[PDB]
Amino acid sequence: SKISKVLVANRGEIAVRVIRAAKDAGLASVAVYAEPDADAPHVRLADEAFALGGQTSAESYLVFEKILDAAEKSGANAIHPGYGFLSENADFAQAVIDAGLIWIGPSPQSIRDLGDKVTARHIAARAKAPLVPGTPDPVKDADEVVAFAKEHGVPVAIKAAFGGGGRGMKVARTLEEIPELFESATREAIAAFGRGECFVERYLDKPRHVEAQVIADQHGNVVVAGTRDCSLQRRFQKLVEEAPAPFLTDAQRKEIHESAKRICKEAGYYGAGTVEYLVGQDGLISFLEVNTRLQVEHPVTEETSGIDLVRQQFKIANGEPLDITEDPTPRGHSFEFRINGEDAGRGFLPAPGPVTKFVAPTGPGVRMDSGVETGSVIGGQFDSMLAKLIVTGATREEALERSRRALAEFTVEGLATVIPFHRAVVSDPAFIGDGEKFDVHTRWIETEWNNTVEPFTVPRQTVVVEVGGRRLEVSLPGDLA
Amino acid sequence: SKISKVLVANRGEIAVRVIRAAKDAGLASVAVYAEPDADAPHVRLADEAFALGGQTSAESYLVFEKILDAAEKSGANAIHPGYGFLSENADFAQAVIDAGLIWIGPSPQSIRDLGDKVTARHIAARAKAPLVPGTPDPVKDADEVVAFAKEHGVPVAIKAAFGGGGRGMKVARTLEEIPELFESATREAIAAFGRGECFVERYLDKPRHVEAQVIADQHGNVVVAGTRDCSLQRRFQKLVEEAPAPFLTDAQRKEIHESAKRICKEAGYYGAGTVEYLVGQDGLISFLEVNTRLQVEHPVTEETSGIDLVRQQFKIANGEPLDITEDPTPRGHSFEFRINGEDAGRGFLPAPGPVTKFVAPTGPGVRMDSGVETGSVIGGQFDSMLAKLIVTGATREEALERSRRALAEFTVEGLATVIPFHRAVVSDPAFIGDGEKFDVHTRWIETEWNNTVEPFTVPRQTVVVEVGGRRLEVSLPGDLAI
Repeated sequence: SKISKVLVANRGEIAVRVIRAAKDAGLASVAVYAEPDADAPHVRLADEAFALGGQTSAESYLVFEKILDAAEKSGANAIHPGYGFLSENADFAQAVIDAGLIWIGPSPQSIRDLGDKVTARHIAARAKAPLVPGTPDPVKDADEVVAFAKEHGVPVAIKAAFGGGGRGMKVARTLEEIPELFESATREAIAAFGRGECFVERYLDKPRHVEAQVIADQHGNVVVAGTRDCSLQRRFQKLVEEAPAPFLTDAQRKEIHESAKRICKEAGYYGAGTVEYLVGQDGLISFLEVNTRLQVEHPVTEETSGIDLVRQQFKIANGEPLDITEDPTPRGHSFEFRINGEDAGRGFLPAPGPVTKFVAPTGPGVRMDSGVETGSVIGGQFDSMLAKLIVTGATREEALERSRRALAEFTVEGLATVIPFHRAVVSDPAFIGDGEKFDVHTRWIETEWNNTVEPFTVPRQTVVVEVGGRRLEVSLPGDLA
Repeated sequence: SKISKVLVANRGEIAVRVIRAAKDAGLASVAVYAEPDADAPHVRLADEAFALGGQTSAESYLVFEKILDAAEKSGANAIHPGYGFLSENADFAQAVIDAGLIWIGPSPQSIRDLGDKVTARHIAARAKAPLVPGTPDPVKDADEVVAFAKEHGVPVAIKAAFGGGGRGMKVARTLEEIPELFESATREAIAAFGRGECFVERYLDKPRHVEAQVIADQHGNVVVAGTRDCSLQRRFQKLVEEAPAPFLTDAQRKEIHESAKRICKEAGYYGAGTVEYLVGQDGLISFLEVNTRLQVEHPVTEETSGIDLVRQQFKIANGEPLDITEDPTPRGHSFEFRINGEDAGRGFLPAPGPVTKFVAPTGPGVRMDSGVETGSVIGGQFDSMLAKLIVTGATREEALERSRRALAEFTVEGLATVIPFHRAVVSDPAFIGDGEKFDVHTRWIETEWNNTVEPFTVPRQTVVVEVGGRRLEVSLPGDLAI
């Protein structure tokens, strides 16, 4: 009738964040591990861990019953998807009801609508959220795209409605691209998402990205923890983010903080998930995405507002009311740099290998949350992420000064990492903001920066045992002799 | 005056702190190092650093001519003294000022007028702060303690007249006893410092030690950046710290603020500072002692109020004021703990050594200072202290909930740590709280509490075994038959 043991269905950098929040909450806290990670810190930090096995995502985390058996064998009443693998799967979200489990996530039906960026964008307009207005109709055929390309004008997005991870994000810049990019995005969408939907809207010339985090309770209250900027991206992947809102007006800020509640309440929502927007080069704003999950870059919420979002989710699972109610007025500034195994000398190409040391700085203003530990080995079969570096001060440039010390101390040994680029954007003239304006935007990375970096130069065995008529599997090092 | 290259004339904890704070400001920073601590992170991080050729603090950091030769050979222009070696013998500051370097702090006279602990009461009374009764002169002879205790009734504490990193202390219960413990403390006193004086101010049954974290300005601004409570004490020494004072109303907190503003203005104080207080279980408050070079617990007092607590001195040297001009309100709650190499389960018998394992705290609500890294070795005559853990939440209990994981991930090996004891007090029903009160006080843990720690000081084989898909760690003798 209450939460007492909880399964954190995820690895690494979110895994230790959630398992730590469960340890602080005093819950029985359980992890799940793929075979290559059998020595990883994220598989060691939990109280209990269960094997998914296999070496690839299709063999491992994309497989459901391994979690449901870990649920039965632990007795865990509740599963938290974490992010990415399981947080919006409508069949798993009812399989948990067949299994008789609590669901830590969005409403099982609303998953069908919140994922459709057409009718969800109708909902955003209905909620009066900021938008570039685009077309109300999915593309009936390409000549409706050519009509929009004539009347509303190029550049026209041909972006997939169920796209993510940088997939299907494509834009046609000239009329010659429109047909072939619509075609190849359709041929992409039917492969990547099982569905053809994409929609037409004005592509913004030089936007930034901005987000907030939203929290509610089943009793019906809703509060918002903070607004933050995510502008550094490559191949549409996120590289660096900054918080609190550096440059928006109080009108736009207040709209973000109230519309977060509105787009909860009008959906009947009571969960969490980062809300995402872009800022135009002139200070226009457009809505973009209800990221209906924890992004790993949430943790500046503890330094600004104290809220444990996972513990508020536990309070919601208990049906407890919200406590943190009055404005946690934000102070200082913070950046998060994502630490990845990638060679900045050769276009940030990822590389496998061991890490001999992973230097997190010390002192005031610096925090680090990681899923990788000193002596790890890295490979591209899972996410390339290693850790999150969160660094903060009394002002944006003071946080960059503590960064200029901290990241020049921050070092990784044995493998390639992005720290050189983070140092560069910490130092070169374009990114320096005056306190109420800066010039940088998306696609700044593609051509507006200049790169100078030099590149980085036995099995297990199974023994079966029978116990009174049970078959039991036991796994052993192929090493005792 | 306007800084251009800073030398920090001290070892350990404060050198890493100053070098990082200076590199945050973008200021060139210089270190001097002894033979057994030349590998510390501060000497590594300093832009230039120079050898003393000594082994104990006496052959290494305590020599002025060697420090000034290093300051020449480095080209330093501004001096930071750090803490814990030369911080009270102000004739070192006389040597610095005679050498013409900039001083990153309050002037020599502002030190001398408060260097004897006798005069702390004098200027607290000039400020008309709340204060404990006591004589203005020190103990002149063994009849004074008896004459005072005759009617300012027993028991009586006996304190050293001089403060800092090492001073004598005793307590005597009735008139017949006091001279023996006075003369034994006097023999240690005359071994510690060049003046023979002791100081008396009765006794308290429930003394909490409390302080104001204070900043003051040559432009006459004051910012009381926070308040703290030290109620866990052992052998009359401090152990653990917090960012607010708990369980006190505004009518109590005002006394901690408003006595410090008056003394700072009449002493002409400038920059960051501190004022100590003694406080009771019953919520009495009185002034104790000013602190001008602080016990170093900067991060929470910085990060609650949004001020860099060193760079304001660089601004004042350039002649700029403090950025805050009105009293802050403590925002959230935070804890600080210092970990030492002591066999807590044996009575805290010291044991420094190698930090053969030293595993970083990470994640939500935590910060970390360390002077040392895995594979370093402690010099055989330094103090037992190692590193600091910093923790935060909205309130006490949330910061202790966080500490119960954060201090358990802080694996350290090769030398002792107080980690198990900090885990205990992080959990103890007396030191935790729902918010209204706590019972702990300076004599409580030593005269009444139960210390249950297991202290620090054929091979075993270790294997990972998994049953039913459940992971386990297993270890067994490495020398078994069969």
